Amino acid sequence: SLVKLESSDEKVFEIEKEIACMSVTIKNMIEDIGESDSPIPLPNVTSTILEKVLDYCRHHHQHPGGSGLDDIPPYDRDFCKVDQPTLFELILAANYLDIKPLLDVTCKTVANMIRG
Amino acid sequence: SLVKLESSDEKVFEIEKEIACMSVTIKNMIEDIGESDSPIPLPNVTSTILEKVLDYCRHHHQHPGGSGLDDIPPYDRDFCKVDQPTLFELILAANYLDIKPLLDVTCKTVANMIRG
Repeated sequence: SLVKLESSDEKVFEIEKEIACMSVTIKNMIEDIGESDSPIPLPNVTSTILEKVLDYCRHHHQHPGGSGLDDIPPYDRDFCKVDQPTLFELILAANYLDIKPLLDVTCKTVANMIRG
Repeated sequence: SLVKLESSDEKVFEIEKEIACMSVTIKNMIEDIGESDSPIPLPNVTSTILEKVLDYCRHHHQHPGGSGLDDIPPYDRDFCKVDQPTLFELILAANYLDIKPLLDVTCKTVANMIRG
């Protein structure tokens, strides 16, 4: 079922429990509380950012990837098309949830822009 | 004893073994290899960056902190005084070594500048 993850902006982001397990932080919370359909608020990540965090996690789970070597998918490129403050917010949320794929891709995005 | 950590720029950064344990990546390497005084090169983080990564880790170990709420220490502020490409390099090295204090502080540095 969908675990209900309210943001700091109180927006309920219902996403599959199996997806929320990729986030080390959310996973560990579910483990300490036990298997609960109880909504887990995240008082750090806002609605606009948690939207893209969990939507990337939808992409990553339903389509095994979230990354590309010489194969740049349309979604994943348009995902990285955010303003520089908003980009740092994606870094904050990815470190807060300790999502290794999201954190690495977002840190590589800025790395490609400054080296390219 | 001091574990000898060569950078990508081949510079030997000898730092206490007990400090290198805060880095999840370096710690796990020491565990797989076993307790060895053998020098561990890091072919990702350069000399200038690994200098500050391990020197922050010196500060963090010898002085329990590396962070401040309303108490901003001189070192920790001058540590964050780096150029924007160099700042992204600190993010890369902190994610590469999976050092939670360093990664969080450096991600908070940019967060304070864009919101302030």
